[PDB]
Amino acid sequence: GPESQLDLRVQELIKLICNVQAMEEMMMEMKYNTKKAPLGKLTVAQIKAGYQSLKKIEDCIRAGQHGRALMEACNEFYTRIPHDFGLRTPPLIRTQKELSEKIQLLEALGDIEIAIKLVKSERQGLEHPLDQHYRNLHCALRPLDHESYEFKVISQYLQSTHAPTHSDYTMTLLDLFEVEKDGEKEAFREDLHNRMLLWHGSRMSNWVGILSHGLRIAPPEAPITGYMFGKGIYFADMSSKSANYCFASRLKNTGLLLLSEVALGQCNELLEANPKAEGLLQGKHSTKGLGKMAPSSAHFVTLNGSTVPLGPASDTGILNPDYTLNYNEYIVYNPNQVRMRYLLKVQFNFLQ
Ligand SMILES: Cc1cnc2c(C(N)=O)cnn2c1
Repeated sequence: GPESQLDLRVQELIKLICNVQAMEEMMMEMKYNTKKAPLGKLTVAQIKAGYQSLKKIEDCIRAGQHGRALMEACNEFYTRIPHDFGLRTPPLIRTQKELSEKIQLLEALGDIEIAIKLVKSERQGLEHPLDQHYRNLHCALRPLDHESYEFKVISQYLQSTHAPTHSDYTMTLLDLFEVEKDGEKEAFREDLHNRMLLWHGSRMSNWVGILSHGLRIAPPEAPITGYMFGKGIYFADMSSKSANYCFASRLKNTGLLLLSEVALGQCNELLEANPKAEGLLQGKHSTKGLGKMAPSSAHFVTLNGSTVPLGPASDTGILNPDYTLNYNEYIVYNPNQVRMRYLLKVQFNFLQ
């Protein structure tokens, strides 16, 4: 392992997603106790044990019992997923958006198990450390030139589809990558129509697992009430909406944005959220959450056979009589409907 073989720009990206150091920092930011059970000793069974105990928590909330029923359930959860609340007594998990908070945590943790496994497999042979990680990812990362028409589309995709309601930060595209996870091309539903290039943002610790294992669905033991539109793979057409799931801070103001070709097909359109949306798909190939703002049909350029909704995100006239989501929510429930294509290294410009 002498001189690295990878592109210098790829080397920068490899070190970034493969930093076990910040992985602890973000888990500690989520209040996870790295001391009581370090990330290095994280079994998938522990996470499947965590999911089950979250389901026992939804079983309490649905039954409405807030006594010991919930107090025992939450503690049992915390024992498998050690937390750190210090002074205050640990909190009771009571809401759909508190449930989603922990399913977010268990996902990020599972994507870290994948990660540390890949960094621990580096032995010490004839390859440079960074090159060994890349090979283990079994996914290709071609860096694109800033003057590429691909780059021209992405920057105009990035900023022109930045929602006006996420004004507390501007976004700036530091580099752009061509993604091809091995086998993904070989199974993408080429048949399905409505082929679109959709956003997915995720925390920094998750990208090794995402570039290696794709974007899986939720395990069966997960609480069903936790997922907004059901156990699927969520996307958005607005760059800022997916960039919010990057969870960049004013101090760690860099992130990664996953533009992937999503085979949506015929959409089931919904206004109010509903987790049991997978049961009511009935031949439709995806669920679409209907918002007020979205890129207008008059700016839909095509890139490698996929529709890229540019232009300013005009209004859509959507309004629910009975909550109306502001922005559109796409959900595909099988990975064959998703092929990753472009990854974006994005710097966040927060405003005070
Ligand atoms: C319910 C839900 C979950 N995740 C996302 C993302 C993302 N992960 O980038 C975008 N919209 N969205 C919506």
